[PDB]
Amino acid sequence: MVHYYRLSLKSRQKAPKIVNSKYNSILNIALKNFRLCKKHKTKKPVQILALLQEIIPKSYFGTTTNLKRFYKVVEKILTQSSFECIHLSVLHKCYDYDAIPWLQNVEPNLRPKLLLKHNLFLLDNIVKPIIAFYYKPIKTLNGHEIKFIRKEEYISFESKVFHKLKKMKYLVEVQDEVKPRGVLNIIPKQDNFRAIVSIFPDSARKPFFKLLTSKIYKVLEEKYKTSGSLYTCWSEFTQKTQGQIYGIKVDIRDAYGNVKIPVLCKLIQSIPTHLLDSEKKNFIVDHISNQFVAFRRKIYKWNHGLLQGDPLSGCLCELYMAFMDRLYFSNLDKDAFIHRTVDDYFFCSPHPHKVYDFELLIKGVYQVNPTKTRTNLPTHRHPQDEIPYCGKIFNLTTRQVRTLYKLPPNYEIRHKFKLWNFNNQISDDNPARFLQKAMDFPFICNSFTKFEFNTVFNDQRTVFANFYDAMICVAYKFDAAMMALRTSFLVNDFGFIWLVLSSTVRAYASRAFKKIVTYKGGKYRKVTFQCLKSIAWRAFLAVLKRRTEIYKGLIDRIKSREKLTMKFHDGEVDASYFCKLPEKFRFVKINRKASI
Repeated sequence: MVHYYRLSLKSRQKAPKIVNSKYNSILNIALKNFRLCKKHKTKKPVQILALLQEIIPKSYFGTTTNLKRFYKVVEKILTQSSFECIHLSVLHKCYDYDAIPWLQNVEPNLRPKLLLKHNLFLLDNIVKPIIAFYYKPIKTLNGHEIKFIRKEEYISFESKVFHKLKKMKYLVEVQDEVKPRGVLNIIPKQDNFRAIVSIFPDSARKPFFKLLTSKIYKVLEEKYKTSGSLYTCWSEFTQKTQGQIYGIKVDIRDAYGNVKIPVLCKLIQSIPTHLLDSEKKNFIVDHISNQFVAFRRKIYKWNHGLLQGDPLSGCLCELYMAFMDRLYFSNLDKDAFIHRTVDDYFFCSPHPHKVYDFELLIKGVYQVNPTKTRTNLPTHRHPQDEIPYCGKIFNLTTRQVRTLYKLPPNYEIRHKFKLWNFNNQISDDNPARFLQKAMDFPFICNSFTKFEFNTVFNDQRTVFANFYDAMICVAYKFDAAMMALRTSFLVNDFGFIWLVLSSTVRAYASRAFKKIVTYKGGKYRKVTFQCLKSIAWRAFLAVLKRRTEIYKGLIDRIKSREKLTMKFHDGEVDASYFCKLPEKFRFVKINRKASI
């Protein structure tokens, strides 16, 4: 049942001194070389590819061609996404066996098994450990993007934050060890940091926290008013408002960290006895006051509110923020639009003066980031007409809502997708299953919602813009899968591709159509299946064109076989939007290349 090898450094093993009977002595050299390399200190930057080619002797591969096949794998590891694997077969298929010296004393038929066994050793014992020796893998959280940071630079950074947390008050040591219940970890954030904790695991059993936190969500949804659906809120607000809407988004700085510990305590116990009472009274209380964590052989106390990582912090923060909502947000025009999350508040009104008051009020209540604040008030130096909130872009004048796409400069789009599932592995001879699975719906879940396809507040042309943007992603995923088919599945005959592409276009056009009909409103004019199909195809062209070499025949096929021209029903449409890669998608990296 095992076709995959994982690329994660986590699978790495502690290299022995020498190999046993099972392996060829050739490996002992590479192990010596790995030891030598680590012992050597240079003021000159390390390239792993180059280093390995000194560590693993060429005689292990026999020929340049064999060596290059192995280092494609190493190059993938060096550029990996979370969860990514390759096929185990790539570690033996296509190798020049007659040219590998140490395999010459072994009959052809059982050579591939040995190479597999030996390649795996080098990968697990040398390739992965060398990377983790010089680099610290960091999950950037922007999709499955792994960033490799120089281990020396990380420790430098990690200490700078440690000495600062200590200097302030957030971290205070307590004498003895052997009572952590959690290990503190500093995570590099863009321009900043984030202090989280790992479990152990098996603290008190999570069935104990899960049924515990479940009763707390009840307390929130019973004793506090329901905020309601974001969609319903925006729908009802825009329809009753006829004048120029004004609005503000405010980002809350460290909502977890700026929790008043003593105040939340009073609340937890104050909740009705028939919901928690004595049983879990002090249980939660002391757990918030006694935040015990381990670091570098020492144990520290956390007193900066709820620590991110605790399986209860999430719900307790929600419970806390709800309380501060009643406490300090009591005025507020009830006709106004108000929506908030764990981190964000979003407030709108046709009366501009109530927006100013909200900005001033919010800053009195919470700690915010005026850098991450978005508003249309003619007061600010840079009044934004479109404010982003919960993965959507709200335009206050037009009332249109588009999906927000989060793609930094030089972001490698393949990091956004999960093509490999270790608990559901696909064999190397089944590329069609892999491509089809890749085109399944669940991944672009949040581009195919009420927000995108409604014609209540959204114009028909907005819906098309949303659908087109969504299909650009599907297409980028299709391209990422296509790259995996040639490099892991090692496909030669790509004939099956065309029908999978055609079905995908159909399927997505069909879902678009259904969603449009479901959420039909007064702004609807006429949407045909044919038109959506054309928009979908255009989005595939836009992405495909980035590799006019590899996708040459496929592009011609689309252009000669498919309807690419559509009729619009809004003279206000921007038809040019459908001609090309939208500028938010036009600069994402689609070429993999080792950088460390």
